[PDB]
Amino acid sequence: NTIPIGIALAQTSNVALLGQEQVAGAKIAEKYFNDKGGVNGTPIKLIFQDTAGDEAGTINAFQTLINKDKVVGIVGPTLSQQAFSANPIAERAKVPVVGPSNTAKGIPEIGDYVARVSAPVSVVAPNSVKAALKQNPNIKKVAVFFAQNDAFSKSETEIFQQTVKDQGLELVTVQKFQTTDTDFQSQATNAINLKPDLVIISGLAADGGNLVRQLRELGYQGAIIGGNGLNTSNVFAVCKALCDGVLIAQAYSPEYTGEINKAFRQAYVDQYKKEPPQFSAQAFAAVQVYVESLKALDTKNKVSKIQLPELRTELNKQLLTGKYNTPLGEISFTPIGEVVQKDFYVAQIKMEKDGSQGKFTFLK
Ligand SMILES: CC[C@H](C)C(=O)C(=O)O
Ligand SMILES: [Mg+2]
Repeated sequence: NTIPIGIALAQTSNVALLGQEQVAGAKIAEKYFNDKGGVNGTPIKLIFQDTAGDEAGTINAFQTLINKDKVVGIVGPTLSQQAFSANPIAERAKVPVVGPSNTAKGIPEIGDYVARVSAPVSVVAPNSVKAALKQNPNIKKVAVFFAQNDAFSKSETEIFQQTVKDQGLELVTVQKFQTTDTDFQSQATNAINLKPDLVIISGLAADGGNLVRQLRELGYQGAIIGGNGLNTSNVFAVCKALCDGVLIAQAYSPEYTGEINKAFRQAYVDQYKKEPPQFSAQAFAAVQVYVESLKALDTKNKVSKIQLPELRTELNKQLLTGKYNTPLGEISFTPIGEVVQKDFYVAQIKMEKDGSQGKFTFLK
């Protein structure tokens, strides 16, 4: 007998360029927590249902997890674009959802059953602009690009644009693209003709990486910031050596000295031979929230004796009150499910000259 927790992430489609890291983090959490006895001796069982890359797939995944798999709660989905469409299904059904990577404005406000462990664009993104200005105090002109079909990208670009304004910089253009585009020659050239000193990109991984590469090919030599959708080594394959120097804000640091991070990092590094990415740590934290909440609930109200609808409602109520020492640091929730998290960072892509290997270097 086990306690089923649903994992609804993009395991297929180009969105899996981000989802792959989350699956890895979730599996690490499953072993970590089950090795400690699961929920007071009862193991958890992660049940994975692929959302693919769109809203319909996420709705189907959620409905399958809720109705067929009988899960006590869901971790997911990968994208805010998917969450805005699918989370209301879980809200209506009174099934908790914890978002591992949904950073758009308005996610926790979807309802009383929606929380997130992923710090939002408003708190994460401005730091990368400040980092760019530290490395080059003479930045004056900024070109901004965003994916106009993606909810997160639209939310993120608004924060980047406001930050540019607040730092006293000139916004020379805002260019739009679609996440499904591969060619950005017209937008890139339009921007390059305005002689920007800094370029900011809000997109996802494949699109973001292709845009970075094309900007460099077209002769752009200035600074580049990528938003959260570019925050994966899976962009290295796409831009290769031309990824070098891209700044991306982080809501996680491998070097964070919390005991559970040391354990998580060690487990990740031993397996994957590189530092754990943000998305992996955030997915781990989402699973942790469920395990620790299930433990606290079970101690007060033995879960094996609670029928599923009440179990879900009590689990939701419990998780919102909890304090968690996670790889992300000490986190908690506001009464509407917003994450409370103190520390943020900025990392910079460092490519080896041959372009076949790279890493994220954290700025001090
Ligand atoms: C995977 C992270 C994703 C791009 C995000 O931040 C969001 O959709 O809100
Ligand atoms: Mg909420």
